[PDB]
Amino acid sequence: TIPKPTLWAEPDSVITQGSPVTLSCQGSLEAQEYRLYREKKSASWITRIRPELVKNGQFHIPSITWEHTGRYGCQYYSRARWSELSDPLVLVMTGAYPKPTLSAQPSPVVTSGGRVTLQCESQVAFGGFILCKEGEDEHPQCLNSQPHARGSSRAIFSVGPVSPNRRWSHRCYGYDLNSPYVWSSPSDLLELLVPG
Ligand SMILES: [Cl-]
Ligand SMILES: [Cl-]
Repeated sequence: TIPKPTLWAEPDSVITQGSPVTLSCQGSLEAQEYRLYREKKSASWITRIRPELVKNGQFHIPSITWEHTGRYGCQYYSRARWSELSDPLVLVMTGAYPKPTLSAQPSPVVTSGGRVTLQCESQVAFGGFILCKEGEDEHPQCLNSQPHARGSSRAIFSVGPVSPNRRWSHRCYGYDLNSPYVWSSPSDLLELLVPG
């Protein structure tokens, strides 16, 4: 009967090991109190974040560690009841593993409208890879490789129709299936360019 709050992370929900992040819950203007939770990996109960650590629905993490990663949700209290939990915020830590290599075939320079193959490679196998694109006009879109039986050290993605106007800068990350919110250092940025 009371609208569920939202939950966000500042500056981002993808944060390098040791760096700070703040999670913010915001409910109705008449919220009297907030609670924050994180979902347990392989336990049916969830973790209450200690109330001494949530001030005005804010939970500040001075240096993120692997133990902070996972799904968070929050509620607030108003009109004698607690709200349902927010939509989950997934907090991710990067930099736990050496970065993979990212390359384009046939070329990082691609005619407008053409498609291209990107390859993410690693010296040691990962459970899976993700290829993320960020541009001036859109949110991060990550393609996911299909996880394989005993992990893999190479993944192949197809990207584009590339267009001139957009910016097509990609990075790729490796992760292990049993802790999927702990990622490698990102690969070097690979920018696809269109001659025109
Ligand atoms: Cl850590
Ligand atoms: Cl693949």
